[PDB]
Amino acid sequence: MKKIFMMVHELDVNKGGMTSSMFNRSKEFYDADIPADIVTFDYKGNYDEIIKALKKQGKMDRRTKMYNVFEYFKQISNNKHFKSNKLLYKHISERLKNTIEIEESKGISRYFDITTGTYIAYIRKSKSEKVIDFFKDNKRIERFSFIDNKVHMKETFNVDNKVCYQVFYDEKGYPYISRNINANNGAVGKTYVLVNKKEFKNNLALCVYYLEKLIKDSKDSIMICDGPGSFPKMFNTNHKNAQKYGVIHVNHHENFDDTGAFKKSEKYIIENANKINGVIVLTEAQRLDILNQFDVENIFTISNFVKIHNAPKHFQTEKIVGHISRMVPTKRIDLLIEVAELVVKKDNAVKFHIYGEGSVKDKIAKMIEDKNLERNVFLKGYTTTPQKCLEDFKLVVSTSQYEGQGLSMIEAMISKRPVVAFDIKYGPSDFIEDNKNGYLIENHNINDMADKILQLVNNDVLAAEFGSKARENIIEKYSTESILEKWLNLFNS
Amino acid sequence: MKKIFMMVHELDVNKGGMTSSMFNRSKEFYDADIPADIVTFDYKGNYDEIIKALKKQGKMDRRTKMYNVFEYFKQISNNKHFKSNKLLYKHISERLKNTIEIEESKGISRYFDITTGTYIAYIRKSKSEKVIDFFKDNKRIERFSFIDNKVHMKETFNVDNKVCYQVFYDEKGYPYISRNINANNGAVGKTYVLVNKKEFKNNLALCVYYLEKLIKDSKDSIMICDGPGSFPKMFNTNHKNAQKYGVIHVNHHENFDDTGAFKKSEKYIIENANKINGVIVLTEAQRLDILNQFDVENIFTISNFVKIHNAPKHFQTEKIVGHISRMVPTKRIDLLIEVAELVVKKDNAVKFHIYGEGSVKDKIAKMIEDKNLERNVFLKGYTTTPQKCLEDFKLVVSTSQYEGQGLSMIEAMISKRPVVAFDIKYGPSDFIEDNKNGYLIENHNINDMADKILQLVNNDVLAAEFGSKARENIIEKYSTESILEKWLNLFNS
Amino acid sequence: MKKIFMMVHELDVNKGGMTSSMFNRSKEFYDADIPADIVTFDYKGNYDEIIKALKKQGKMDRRTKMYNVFEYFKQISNNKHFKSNKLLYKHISERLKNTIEIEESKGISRYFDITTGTYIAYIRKSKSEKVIDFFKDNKRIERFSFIDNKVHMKETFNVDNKVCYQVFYDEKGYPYISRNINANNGAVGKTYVLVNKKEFKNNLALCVYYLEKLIKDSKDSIMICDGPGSFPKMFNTNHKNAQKYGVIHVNHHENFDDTGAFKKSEKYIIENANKINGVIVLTEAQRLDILNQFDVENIFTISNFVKIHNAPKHFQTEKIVGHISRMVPTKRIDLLIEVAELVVKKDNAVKFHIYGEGSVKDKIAKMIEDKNLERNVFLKGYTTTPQKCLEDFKLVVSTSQYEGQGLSMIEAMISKRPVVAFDIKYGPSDFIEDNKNGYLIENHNINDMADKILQLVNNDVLAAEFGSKARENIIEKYSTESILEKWLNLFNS
Ligand SMILES: O=c1ccn([C@@H]2O[C@H](COP(=O)(O)OP(=O)(O)O)[C@@H](O)[C@H]2O)c(=O)[nH]1
Ligand SMILES: O=c1ccn([C@@H]2O[C@H](COP(=O)(O)OP(=O)(O)O)[C@@H](O)[C@H]2O)c(=O)[nH]1
Ligand SMILES: O=c1ccn([C@@H]2O[C@H](COP(=O)(O)OP(=O)(O)O)[C@@H](O)[C@H]2O)c(=O)[nH]1
Repeated sequence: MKKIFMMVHELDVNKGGMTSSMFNRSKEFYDADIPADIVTFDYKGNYDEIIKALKKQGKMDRRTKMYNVFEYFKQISNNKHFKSNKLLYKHISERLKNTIEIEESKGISRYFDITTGTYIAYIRKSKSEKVIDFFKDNKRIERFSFIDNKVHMKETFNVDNKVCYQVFYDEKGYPYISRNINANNGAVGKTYVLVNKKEFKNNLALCVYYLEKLIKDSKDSIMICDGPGSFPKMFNTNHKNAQKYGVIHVNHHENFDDTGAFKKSEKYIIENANKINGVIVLTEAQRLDILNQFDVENIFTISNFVKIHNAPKHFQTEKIVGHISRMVPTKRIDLLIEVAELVVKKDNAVKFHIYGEGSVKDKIAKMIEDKNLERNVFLKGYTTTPQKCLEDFKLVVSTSQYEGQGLSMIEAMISKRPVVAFDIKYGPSDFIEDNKNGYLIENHNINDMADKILQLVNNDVLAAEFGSKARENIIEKYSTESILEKWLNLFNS
Repeated sequence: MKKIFMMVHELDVNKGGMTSSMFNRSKEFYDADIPADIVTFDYKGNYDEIIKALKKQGKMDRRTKMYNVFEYFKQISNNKHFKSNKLLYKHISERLKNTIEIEESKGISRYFDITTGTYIAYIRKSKSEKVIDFFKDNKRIERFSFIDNKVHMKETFNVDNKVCYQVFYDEKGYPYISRNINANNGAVGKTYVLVNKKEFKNNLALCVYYLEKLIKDSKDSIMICDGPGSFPKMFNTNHKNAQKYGVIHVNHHENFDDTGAFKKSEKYIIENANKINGVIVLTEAQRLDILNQFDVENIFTISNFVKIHNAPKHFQTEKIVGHISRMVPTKRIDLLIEVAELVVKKDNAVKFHIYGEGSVKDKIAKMIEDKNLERNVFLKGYTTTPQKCLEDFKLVVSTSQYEGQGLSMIEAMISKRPVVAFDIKYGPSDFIEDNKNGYLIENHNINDMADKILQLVNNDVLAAEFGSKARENIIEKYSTESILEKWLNLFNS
Repeated sequence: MKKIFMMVHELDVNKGGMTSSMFNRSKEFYDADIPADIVTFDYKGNYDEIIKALKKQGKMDRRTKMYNVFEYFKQISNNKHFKSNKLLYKHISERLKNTIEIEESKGISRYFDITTGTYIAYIRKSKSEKVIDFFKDNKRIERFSFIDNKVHMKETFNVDNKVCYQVFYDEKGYPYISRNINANNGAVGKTYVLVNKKEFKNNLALCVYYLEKLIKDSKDSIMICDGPGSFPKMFNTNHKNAQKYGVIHVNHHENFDDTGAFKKSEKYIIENANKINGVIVLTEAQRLDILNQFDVENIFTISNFVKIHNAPKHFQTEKIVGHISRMVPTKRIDLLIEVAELVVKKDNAVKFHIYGEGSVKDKIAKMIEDKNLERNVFLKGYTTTPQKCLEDFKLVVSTSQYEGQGLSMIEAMISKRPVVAFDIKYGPSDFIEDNKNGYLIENHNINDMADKILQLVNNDVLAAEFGSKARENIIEKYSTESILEKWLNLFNS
């Protein structure tokens, strides 16, 4: 009776392909009678609300549990008291005594001392959530954060109005964990679990202790580490019999670097491959590269499980080119904008839909206006229904520079939509068959990409034939049966 | 029934020609049955004391009222309470409890905690005024400022011992206004009028609201803006029928600049000339310059009203050269010192009297010592009786670089004293007739100025003849009747 | 009936030759029926413990008293109260109320608020001593320092966690002195003697007042200033009849300087020589140099009194080279390490013993490892029995660059151990007779020093003959009778 634990720093709604990956892998293992659950190492007051959201959308399976370090201690504390922390509420109440109130917006109000004139507090009410900012010498010193009129967290601020210390309160209002935050970089330093009256060097120390308490040291206990930052938390555990795996979801080479350097985190995972049960990469291509560059052997290729949903009823006849991604520098949407310009200047009709949000969103938006493509290129924002958006596209495009495998492309192919993409490390090459199910463009060759988009976007028969062969190819190469078989081989060694 | 409101940031005793200008214009309009009053936008605890002073000296007419934004709210607050703010005094009292006192000077005493040794407060008593500086962690945190044993203001200090917040107390000790001060530049940010429980973006916001409440939106209501910084406070009012005028009291070109740049504030006043009832300049010369440089028409020349006092009984026979001015860089007293040196080296007898105070005072004082003119050039300090000092001079001199009109020169001419001055923008050219009532020296030609001073300071008949024709010329050109006529034309349009 | 007062900033255990010098001079004067006592100007909680230590070791004579500025005021305060400062202890007690404790090491524990989670205090217990660090907004604000469960000092900290203010408590727990400390340089600013409710500009001001109160203005009262920094404290006293002497214990030229510059402090002592009773130097050599460089006459040569202890029973036959010094840059142990390398490369047998501690200790330790002399050169750490260590050496060496006289060398010679040293300013030249009782090596000539060490360390007869003539020479030149005679001549003038 095996039981899996998938480590990631945090879970959220706007999240990329790594979380999509974990959720699908969780579903697939639960279907194989192995409970795969997620472990997180961050504080979030509204975690319950988030899980409810992720499960409603169908993104997260209902079966999958989410174990969290703070919640484990909040639980310990909840059960230690019976009466409410009335004292803390009186403490906050007392601070706002002889006060006059000045209104700003709706929820927003500032409180001044009736007798002295001193600025006392700032309160921002928002239905469920409320925030109280207390002041000393006209500078903010603390912030009491509430959810459903109950205090959950307290942050202390420095002279630069930056957090330097946090306190977390249980369901009864009692402090269970408090921790120093480095104001400069925002790094979590000394953690103090108040409930068990024990101190920790930092989150790594705390989470190692957590994992050692959460996971049984059985050979039937499996730790999978998806988050690269989370790796040392798994690596440093005293677990002698428990299985330890590390999954590398990205190109291990340092992004935008010609010096032949590697990503710091990934390098550490790769170097220590032999000291654990195995390091997993998505493409056989990346496996070879890693083996040829490093003196390790424990590297295995296991692709992502593919959710083979049913393909749309009809193909999109209208000239619509799609792109569903995290809006980041490596996805090179700037080059997609430059390709779009070449396309529209040869054919006015074609429309480009760019779903997603991120860092580069504003620069690309500004880039659209200057190039005068406001009527041709639209930033449709983050979707929660990618499958639905895919119906509306004639073809999908990828300007992405670096990739681990590229699920967005796989997803498009599954929903009978051909992909036009730059042949990069790693993934496009693996699933795309140039002039059969899609186009594999030479990396950075924006002019040739633009031409092969015009070719496909005007020929409705090709767009239909390519999209069909694309779905066929994914079902073939990425069979859920064969992928699970690869995992199970590792688990039984 | 017209009523005028003259806007200036503040009123004080040491003040220059702009305040002298406003007071005289106030007297002149009151004599024309139009009440002209002054509006100020700054906090001063002792304002009443200052007005009493200005009215005693005869500088300010007894009829003229001074409306002030803070006093308007202090008034509102005064009337809101009946009992004294005994609580605030107990708050200050309590802070100095188990304290020992150490003496420094007379009024000066420091207070230490008897039980702990902590530095508690610094108190400086001075007959009517008292200041209490409170400390936290051996650093000053607040200053309670008192007048006649009653607290009027409280300042909060940062880590750099700079004011970052102010609170103002009424006649009963209750806080009415509190405001954030930018510690770096000393700029007034968020103003909170505690009495009316309303917040304002800053002093501009607060004063716009004030003016809208103070001034009736009648066509018989007139706003004159003398202070260039005060301009936006007048400009931004919702007043649809009230008349809006801007007076430019200085050379609109940027001081000490060869790039052809303009004074920031003046540029804004000038540019928006057409959007208001009119922008007023003192010289017809400046009017032309402004019209030839900017695309506006609403520029009018109205000189200052001249107080034609009676001229002294006798002329000064003794070799005494005078100068009455704000001691600033534009008045170029450094060049006067260099001229004085040329004069004394040709004639030992001549004495130079330099009344006034300001920025450059110390540098000029140091400059006198090094040039060895300690026995010939004397810095007589600020006078409150310029008319009296003028009796003692044979002639008056002006090294001033930039000028709006130059009243000090006009004043000298009225009191039968010829003026030797650099022909500059703007004013000397207008009233001085070279070799008739004075000398108009080529700007910066210190050698020729020195020569024309020696000429006049040795010839007692010329100094007498010039001074006589000078008084005649001012009575002629600057008739109070004609000036008031110009104003009244604008008001009735 | 003469009475002497020897000024030095502080007394401690690890201390160099200046304190050794003062103690011996104290013993010698007490033997001459003149009580010579030490005056100190620093705060130390454990001073009594230190004196007990110095007197047990026999370093300090039992007769010699140590007058201290803080102790004088602590005494004043002790006698002002009868009941204990129970209030202060309640104040500290109250601060640690609703607190939970977290353990770090043994003594080390941190305290958190049970109701709020705020970090309250840090306590480090150590048998007699205890330190309590209080916090505000997760930053340290104060430190209560205790000895035998009684609070003696309180330090206040800034935002940079640096001391900016100190408070000292008497034997009853009452504050007697409080003072501002410049956080940047650690300089003592405004001193407030709380007991006498009087303020002082700084320690200089306070100590001048102290000395004026401690020392009677009699011609039979003598002030000797050994500490160069302490000089102004003696110089600024209103004493009209009391005798004032300044002793210069070092080379007056600025260390590591080719510009011909002088030590700032020493320069001031030397320049003001004529304004006091006399400036004392140790070598007749330095006297001449000072007289030839400065326009003063009041410079006198008086050597240190030499403690002529009995020489060891037998000479060291084994190849052991010794060095007893403060480990500082001027002692140039880096060159001794370079000499040791030359010696060991010619003779493997020889061992080097380097007693003492200081600045350069770590660099020299690192230097030993790299040169591969870990088996030949050993850093034996600070000794409290130099006489005992001297028995174990065949010869002693000096690489010292700058010196006043160099007692460590004299000490070695007294205990029949020849000295191999660089001929420098000042001292080696005076007592060493090259090729008679030791070797005088040309300064920096490491190769020749190494050769003359090998010569002496292999010839057991020479090492014996030199060491014998060395003891003879010190007894001869540095007779306690003649030295005391020089002092007494100054005192009776
Ligand atoms: O508007 C949306 C909605 C969802 N996703 C999902 O995010 C994943 C992105 O996968 P990819 O392989 O491209 O990796 P990543 O963007 O994390 O680098 C896919 O499953 C998308 O469906 C997205 O990026 N944008
Ligand atoms: O010692 C004194 C006393 C009064 N004033 C008055 O300040 C005004 C200065 O006028 P000016 O035209 O020179 O303009 P400003 O100095 O403000 O630039 C005159 O009315 C002076 O009488 C002065 O400057 N110095
Ligand atoms: O391990 C030890 C023990 C004691 N001392 C003593 O410190 C003095 C140093 O004297 P020196 O003349 O060399 O002057 P300084 O080191 O103060 O410059 C001598 O009396 C030593 O016995 C030392 O330096 N090291």
